[PDB]
Amino acid sequence: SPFQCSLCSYASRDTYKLKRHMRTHSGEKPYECYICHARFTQSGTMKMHILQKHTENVAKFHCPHCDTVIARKSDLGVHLRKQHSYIEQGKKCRYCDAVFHERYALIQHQKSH
DNA sequence: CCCTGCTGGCACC
DNA sequence: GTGCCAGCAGGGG
Ligand SMILES: [Zn+2]
Ligand SMILES: [Zn+2]
Ligand SMILES: [Zn+2]
Ligand SMILES: [Zn+2]
Ligand SMILES: [Zn+2]
Repeated sequence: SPFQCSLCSYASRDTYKLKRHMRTHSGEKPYECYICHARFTQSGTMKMHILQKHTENVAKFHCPHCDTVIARKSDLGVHLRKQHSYIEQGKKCRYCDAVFHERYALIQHQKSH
């Protein structure tokens, strides 16, 4: 990684990667949504914007361990890691003595009180 | 450079 | 308290 950034410690082997990184410092947003004229730093981010808001018949992602539906697959990963990650020694209920080894089931029981 | 997944601020009303 | 959102960089090539 010979290409070194001038304003921070980021470095890369490709010129495209540094040109893209420089947008974080310059605040440049060269991509614009042709419907609401919203600006974005990267083109892939713009495609996700058009899909999630302006595109009809979108296929969201359903969680396998509960009934929550999520629009983005990456946000489903956050859900799985945050809500359904196993807890070796479960956390006690705030009200009663019930114990749960997954965060989602713990909150759903506390809301039942 | 397109595709992909991760990150943290922030509506939620 | 968490999904939504744009920001963001790595991988492959
Ligand atoms: Zn930099
Ligand atoms: Zn738009
Ligand atoms: Zn779930
Ligand atoms: Zn309880
Ligand atoms: Zn479980």
